[PDB]
Amino acid sequence: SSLKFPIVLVHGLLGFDKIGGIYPYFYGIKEALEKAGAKVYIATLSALNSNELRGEQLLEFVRKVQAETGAAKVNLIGHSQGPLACRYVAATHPELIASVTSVNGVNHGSEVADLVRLALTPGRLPESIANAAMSAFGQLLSALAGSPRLPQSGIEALEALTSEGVAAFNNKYPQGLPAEWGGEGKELVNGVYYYSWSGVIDYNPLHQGANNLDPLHVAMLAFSILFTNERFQNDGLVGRYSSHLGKVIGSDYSMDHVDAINQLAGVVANNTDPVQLFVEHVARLKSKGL
Repeated sequence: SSLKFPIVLVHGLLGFDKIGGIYPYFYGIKEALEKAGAKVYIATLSALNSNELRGEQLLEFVRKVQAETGAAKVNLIGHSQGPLACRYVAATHPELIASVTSVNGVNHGSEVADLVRLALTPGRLPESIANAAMSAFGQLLSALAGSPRLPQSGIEALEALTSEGVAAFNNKYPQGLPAEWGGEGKELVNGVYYYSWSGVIDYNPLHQGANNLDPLHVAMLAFSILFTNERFQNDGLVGRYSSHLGKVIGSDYSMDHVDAINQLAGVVANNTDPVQLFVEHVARLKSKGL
């Protein structure tokens, strides 16, 4: 092992243990992290909206890793909703956490989640816009499940991504958060290292098509248009500045939301190598004494 502490991967995307139905969440990432000389464990969590409850499940898994390895701490690496569970464990039990790495994390909420909830009230939004948010969401759910899913079967899980919901969490566990919109947070807080990286897409509907992409990436293109604040800087589910946590290694990579975890099945829709970012991060953690 090149690292002093093991790595625990934390998934968190609308309650899916695996993408497409069979494909592992962090596709080809565990094998790559191990190839860099690191011990990797995949956290098993339940589809909950409470990051405190999901965090407790993560806390249990971490203590099981420590029992098997004999290590004092672990390096937390989470995706999307994942980092929120990581931030909880680091806040309540910093003595067990060496570092918290956020990958396209929903650290300040999702503008997509704020839009879809408004489509439940007939009249709150223009009918065309409301149907567009529900249609794209249904396309996302179907791709993630690998089978036809109605958007109403994923609304509850999407509620956990709202700006109001995350803001309540942030006010209770603000460790590592930026002091200003677009800025960075402290790299080292209470003996815990905080890192983050994310991506944005360069998609113009008037010049770029979407007939050669998997429906999983197509949904990202549709939602990126429906962004209100970070309209020209998001990965399809979370804006660039919304994903900042601790030291921002880079939040403007060429990745959509599912590109960050090498989906679908290694077939990314953009230019940035997702796996290499994880590999290079191993060297970063190693040089920090982690």
